[PDB]
Amino acid sequence: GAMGDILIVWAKDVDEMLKQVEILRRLGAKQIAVESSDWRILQEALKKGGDILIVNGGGMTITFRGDDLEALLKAAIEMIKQALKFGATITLSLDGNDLNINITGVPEQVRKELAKEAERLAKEFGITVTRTGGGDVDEMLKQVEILRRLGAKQIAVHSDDWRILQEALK
Amino acid sequence: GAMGDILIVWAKDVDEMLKQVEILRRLGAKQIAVESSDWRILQEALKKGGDILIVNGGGMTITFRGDDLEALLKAAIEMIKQALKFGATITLSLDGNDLNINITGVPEQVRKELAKEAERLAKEFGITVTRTGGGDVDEMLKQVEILRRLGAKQIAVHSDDWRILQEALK
Ligand SMILES: [Cl-]
Ligand SMILES: [Cu+2]
Ligand SMILES: [Cu+2]
Repeated sequence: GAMGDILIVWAKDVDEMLKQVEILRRLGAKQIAVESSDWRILQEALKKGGDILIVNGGGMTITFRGDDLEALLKAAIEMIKQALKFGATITLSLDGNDLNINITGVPEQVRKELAKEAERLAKEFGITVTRTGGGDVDEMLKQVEILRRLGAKQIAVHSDDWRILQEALK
Repeated sequence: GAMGDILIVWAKDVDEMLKQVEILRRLGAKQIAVESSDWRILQEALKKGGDILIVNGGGMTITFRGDDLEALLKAAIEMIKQALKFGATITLSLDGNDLNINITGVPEQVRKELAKEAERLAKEFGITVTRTGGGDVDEMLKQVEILRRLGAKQIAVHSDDWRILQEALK
């Protein structure tokens, strides 16, 4: 189309992903890339006729959930300050009663510290937290091969994520 | 490669972009996509042999600059709270004495309010701010055609950005 060739959907939920893909198809979108740290969401994207995927190998998505948005933001702000100081790239969105934080470009030890801090902050502000991705390099290699077997034609990785993984491989 | 086909570089500076592309090429990367709200950075990415670009049509990159990181973070935190409340997707990184904020998925009026607030916060915390992108839909259509003329093969748009632009077109 006149504005570009590919639309990028950041998918945090399988049903929201399918709803978004459908809305874009009705608006005349022809190629939809799906980005998610959840391997099942990426597998579902392929099943629905997508073939461009953005994967998260060494990073993770932290999802804070709760009815008080100001509590979600206080928890998120602490994660943001720490993640940025460690040299992370962070993507944030509000999704209903959820605040989603994608974190890339930090080594395994730092990822572990940020995961622990997410748990601590969740308790402190009386909210819940779920973590997706941040598996080892071996699991990433396996899941990428599975996406390829299921018909992925183009797999993209954030360069900071890829650099950390290549250092972990060495 | 074993981890994927494409690496995504978020480029905020033309020299940093070229340095990153070179580091990845030396690590054995074969396809590098460049994402930036700066049309000249994307043109430079093509000149260096790239052909995959991620553009920002209706959104913008806000860059806070200053020697006190705690001042940069206070300004960024206010932008984050407001942007998220407006339904924005936000990407953040630290780059030397710079804090970069990519904002997508808000209409023109909201973008204008966030730009004004960035200026106000910069003054309040004794730091500087620069804005990139957030031009009208006509300028986006023109610059995408120019990228295509200069040899872009795949142009990607964030789905939230694209939805806002299609609403602006209508
Ligand atoms: Cl992306
Ligand atoms: Cu991303
Ligand atoms: Cu992006």
